[PDB]
Amino acid sequence: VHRVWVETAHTHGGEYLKADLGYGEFPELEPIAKDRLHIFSKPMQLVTEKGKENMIQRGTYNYQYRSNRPVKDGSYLVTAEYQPTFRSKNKAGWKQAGIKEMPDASYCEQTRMFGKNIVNVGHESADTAIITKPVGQNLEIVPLDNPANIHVGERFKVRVLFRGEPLPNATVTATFDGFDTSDRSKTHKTEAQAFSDTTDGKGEVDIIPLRQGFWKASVEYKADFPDQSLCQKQANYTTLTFQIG
Amino acid sequence: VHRVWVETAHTHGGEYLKADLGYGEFPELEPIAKDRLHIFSKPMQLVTEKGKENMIQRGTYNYQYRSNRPVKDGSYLVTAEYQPTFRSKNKAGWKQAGIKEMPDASYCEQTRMFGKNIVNVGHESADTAIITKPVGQNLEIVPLDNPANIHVGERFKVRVLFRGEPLPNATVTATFDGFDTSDRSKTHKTEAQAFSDTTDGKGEVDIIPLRQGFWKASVEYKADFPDQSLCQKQANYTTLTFQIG
Repeated sequence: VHRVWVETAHTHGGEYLKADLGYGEFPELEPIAKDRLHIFSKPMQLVTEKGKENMIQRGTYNYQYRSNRPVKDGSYLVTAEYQPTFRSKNKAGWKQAGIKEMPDASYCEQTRMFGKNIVNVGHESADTAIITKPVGQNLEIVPLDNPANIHVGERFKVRVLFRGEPLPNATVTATFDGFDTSDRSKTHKTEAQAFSDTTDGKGEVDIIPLRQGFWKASVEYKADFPDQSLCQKQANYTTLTFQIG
Repeated sequence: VHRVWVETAHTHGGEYLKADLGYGEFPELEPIAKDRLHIFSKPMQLVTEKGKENMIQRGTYNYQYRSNRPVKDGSYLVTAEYQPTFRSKNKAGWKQAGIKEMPDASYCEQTRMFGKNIVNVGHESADTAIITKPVGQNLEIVPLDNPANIHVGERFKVRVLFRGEPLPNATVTATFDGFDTSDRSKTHKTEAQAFSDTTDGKGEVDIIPLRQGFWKASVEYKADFPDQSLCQKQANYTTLTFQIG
């Protein structure tokens, strides 16, 4: 089970911003496989007050991205996208539903994944103007506060958007690096979550971090593909990474 | 959204085991309303070495139960059941945002709920003979260890059974008393969770508690009703309550 998240090395004001593209099992960065490079055909983007700008894939591994010019103190976003892919799917094999699950009617599903990282370059920077504005991700977690102001046990309010509208009753979960230490040699074991809750009518939910560290929140939404004459289903997996304390 | 859980008072060897059927929103115990009495037509049960025995409904409120005899030191189970109720649902057009809508047709759904509490009577009591054996709940969480042996940040392994068989890929969440405290009655939603994961092929999952206190783990499963000539769907909500630290 491969998922997209974003990681940023701690930067000092006036340096190049370094980010990593998060493709696999969090939090272990892995090189993008040869048979998967077409999926990440567009580079990771840095969002500042000037807007969005692309980043340059350079480093010892092909998941490392750098800003072209250094960054001044502030609170910025780093965004990655799994470009839409298409796959065939059947349905069968449930515990006690029924053996004949619409007996092999195959359908098309479009998979899209997104990742957003809140990066505070200045160690004193906790601004909200940039990080609280949506960047247009089909499924998006928009922070309503800066993580630098959230202590352990406090509430970090985020909003879930699907196709530009708030998504109510959406399950958003959260984990951190070091919570679950079990190997990726047990079949496709997606990591345990240290938090889970559903969004309200405004698409908002308070993440309550019980530990400090590098946190990843995530939400997935499966829906009908807009143009049914091309494809039937659409799956979206979105993550938001941030530092607590 | 009323759910079923079980609470037990701290018990020493030689006194009666006092327990509480919680029907509503964890962790607030409430009296079973007049129109809900038929649902809990059977008393809560105490499970010990000699097996399952009925508890006696004594107390100021109708959710309070007492063991028939004073209990000795050990590790026992207290089980409660929301008996099967039938209702009509039609999904005529409802509730939002991702798929088109509406295969308009009314159907029967059976609802059953279960709660189980691991009660360690007497300090140093951390036995596993009784609490690790299934009791026959249609959807059941069976602990594979005694929670007394589990410290904060460690792994408490449980197994999920549906109709006597392990249930893979089932979502088990976990929260504790005091994790989320607000919202008198506005929308009376389901509260935030401090843990969430999915069961493996053996139906097993490790709960990782980050805080001491009174914990509730929850799992739900919706499937087809066995005899389709009488009813179509079955919804099961199951809870396991335990102390950590």
